[PDB]
Amino acid sequence: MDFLDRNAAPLNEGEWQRIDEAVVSTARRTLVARRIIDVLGPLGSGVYSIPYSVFSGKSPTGIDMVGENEEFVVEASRRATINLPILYKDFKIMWRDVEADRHLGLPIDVSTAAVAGNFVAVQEDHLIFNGNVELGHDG
Amino acid sequence: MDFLDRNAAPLNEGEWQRIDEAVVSTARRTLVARRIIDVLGPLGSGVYSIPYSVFSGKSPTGIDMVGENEEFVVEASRRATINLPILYKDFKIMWRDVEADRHLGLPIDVSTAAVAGNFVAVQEDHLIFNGNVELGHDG
Repeated sequence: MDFLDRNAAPLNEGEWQRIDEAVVSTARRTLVARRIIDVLGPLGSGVYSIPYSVFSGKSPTGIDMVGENEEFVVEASRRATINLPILYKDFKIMWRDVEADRHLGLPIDVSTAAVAGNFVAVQEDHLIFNGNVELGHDG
Repeated sequence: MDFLDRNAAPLNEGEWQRIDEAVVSTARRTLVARRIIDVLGPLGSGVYSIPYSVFSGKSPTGIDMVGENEEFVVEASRRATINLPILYKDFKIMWRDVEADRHLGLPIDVSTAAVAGNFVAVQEDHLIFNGNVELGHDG
């Protein structure tokens, strides 16, 4: 997959492996929802929307010695589809900190990346507990 | 030379060359005396005192087809002597600065050495023009 420029950024892959770790270790800290609600997928970037059933109603169960009536089918009280927004935040590794790594040995301040990861996770929770009005989600 | 310790010190030759050049250049800016007065020698460390002739006398010059007469010798009115004082000043280079230059390449604060060079050059001029009482050097 090509929409993330893993080779175009100046950062060596050791620094990538520190930045992803500095995201994941604050996602796991910050998220509540994934402790309550099971994850489905992940599905990849392409899955723009998902259809889902809503069994809001109750309807009778059959009981028969013969087993013949067919009224006793479960409905789906509605059927719906929901669109997956992008959650995102931008963090800004300033250029001379790279040279400070290159020559002064003092490694990059990835805490910007950690704070971005936290802001993303907090938006994920905020969306899940309180659906965004503009997107018309519900939480 | 032996007395000049340049091997137990931590500093590289690439530091020494900078420090000495900063001293020399600060002297050559600062001094007046080495303009009006010529350098004799230098003689090395080990000369504590110098014998020197005083002429201080007016006498004719020989002018003849064969120059029989020997009246015309230059006479040392007195063959006096003088002792060479040390002028010095001392300065510190912090261990932090050394270890910084030895890992991070941040150059030594040789402005200390320049300030010492300036102060000794000022004392050289003060000795030469004003003399000194305690040494007994007439200026």
